Amino acid sequence: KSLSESTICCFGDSTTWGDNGCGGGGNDISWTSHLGALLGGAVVENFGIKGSRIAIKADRTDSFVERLDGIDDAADVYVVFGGVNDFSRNVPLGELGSTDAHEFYGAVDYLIRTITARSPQAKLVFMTPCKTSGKHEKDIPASDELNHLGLTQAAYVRAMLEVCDRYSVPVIDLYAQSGISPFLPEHRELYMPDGLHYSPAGYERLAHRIAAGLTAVCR
Repeated sequence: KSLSESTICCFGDSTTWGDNGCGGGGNDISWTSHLGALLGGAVVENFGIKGSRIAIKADRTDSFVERLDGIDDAADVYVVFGGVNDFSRNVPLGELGSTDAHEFYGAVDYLIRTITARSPQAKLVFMTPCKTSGKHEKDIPASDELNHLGLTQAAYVRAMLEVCDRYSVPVIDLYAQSGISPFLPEHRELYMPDGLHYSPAGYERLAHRIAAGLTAVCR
């Protein structure tokens, strides 16, 4: 049950699938492709889907809530990394205690309960969604801008942290500490070409930060 002997299921959005900014790239450039070796030989599975919100919304059918039952249930560690699309595509926040999987609070609650039900011995770690400088041609706000509900990304991050706290879930706070900033021009150029996704070099750098984070909370 050490990390080097573990199978790690990475459940995420474009930033797990490996989008390089243009809808291209893919799993072979994602941080998931680097992580196993950084952890001494873990087997890493990529369950990232572009465009996916944590919460259900009527305009799509591929939310994390909807996808969960179809991902591997037999892994040793689950790493859940999402929420930037909930912010950018106006998922209602709700309140702590929600069980509506159309609200962000309720969707995070559903994921933790349901991962635990289907994978009762696995470790579960959430990673807060990374910042973005926005992609307005796709109507995606920057992290510090308001979405159409009048919320910033920080409200979604706080909600995730509060639900994780309820269930004592370890968190790697990539929102606050990924070490790659889309607000810095050199990091846009090298690591985050569209201010939201990652280049191959950006995903390699992110993999190192994620490895350190996982080692810090799992043994």
